[PDB]
Amino acid sequence: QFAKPEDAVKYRQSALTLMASHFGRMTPVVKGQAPYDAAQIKANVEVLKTLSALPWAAFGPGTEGGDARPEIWSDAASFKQKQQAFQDNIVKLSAAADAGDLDKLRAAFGDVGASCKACHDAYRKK
Amino acid sequence: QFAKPEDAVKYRQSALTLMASHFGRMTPVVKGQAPYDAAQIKANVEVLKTLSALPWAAFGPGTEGGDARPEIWSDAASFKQKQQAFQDNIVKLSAAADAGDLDKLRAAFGDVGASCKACHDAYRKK
Ligand code: HEC
Ligand code: HEC
Repeated sequence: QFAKPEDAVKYRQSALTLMASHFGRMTPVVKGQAPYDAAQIKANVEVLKTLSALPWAAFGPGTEGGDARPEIWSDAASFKQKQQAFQDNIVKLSAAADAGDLDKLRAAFGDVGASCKACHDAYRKK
Repeated sequence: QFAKPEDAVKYRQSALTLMASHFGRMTPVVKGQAPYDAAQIKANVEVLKTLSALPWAAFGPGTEGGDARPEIWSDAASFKQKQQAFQDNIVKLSAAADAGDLDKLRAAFGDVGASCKACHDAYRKK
């Protein structure tokens, strides 16, 4: 859906910005600094689930640019590992949010965050 | 969820970028220049439905900035008109896509696009 590589870059940066906001806005809740409303978090994690499937299709071959490392493309199966592990941790976060279980939520949130960091460290330019 | 007004600006710009890509990527399909796969479009419109609910919460009071006109805030009921009319046209687009009806899709797509343009003309800075 992208006329030029720059359009893919702009899309994935926006998608990642929006994932990051829907993830990070739960940090006060996980920490107990903001109240836990199970319905609120269930709805937010449903939004995060949708968003977390979006960036990856905008790293199609030849879309080097932005802060993406070239190894995303040359190591395609490994980059796919990291994205798929991140989404299966999103599945676990959805299960926790759907269950309305704050302890399960905290644990799953931490797993997701670790998976963000793992891909970051390997595939985002310094 | 925004520490500073700039964060709300960045969020809504990203959300609008992503809406725009999920809307605009169907233009070749509507025009018949690309094939119509009903399941493909149903799934894409489900993504667009989620995205089209997101920008509005990031124009919270005092978030003047970006290309947003101040009248968004001073005319809150009217800006809410435009966003709500845009979403009820998204509901009609979802119905068309769920029905797998290319004629219904084309008509609903045109209605959505008109609603994008209406808010643009009133509330985006030139
Ligand atoms: C690889 C499988 C990734 C996972 C999982 C996550 N991110 Fe990431 N992110 C990744 C790349 C390769 C890039 C660079 C994209 C580019 O072309 O520039 C990024 C970028 C971000 C950004 C900045 C986006 C921007 O506006 O430029 C943010 C804020 C970000 N990523 C956050 C983030 C979070 C919070 C994640 C888990 C919820 C996460 N990312 C996962 C690669 C990957
Ligand atoms: C008001 C109810 C709007 C509707 C409906 C749509 N858009 Fe819009 N859009 C609106 C504003 C006020 C702004 C400026 C936001 C800011 O603070 O800068 C925008 C911006 C865009 C952008 C640019 C985003 C960016 O990266 O800076 C695009 C590409 C865009 N809008 C497209 C668009 C489309 C395709 C719409 C219908 C599917 C649509 N917008 C609706 C206000 C409103």
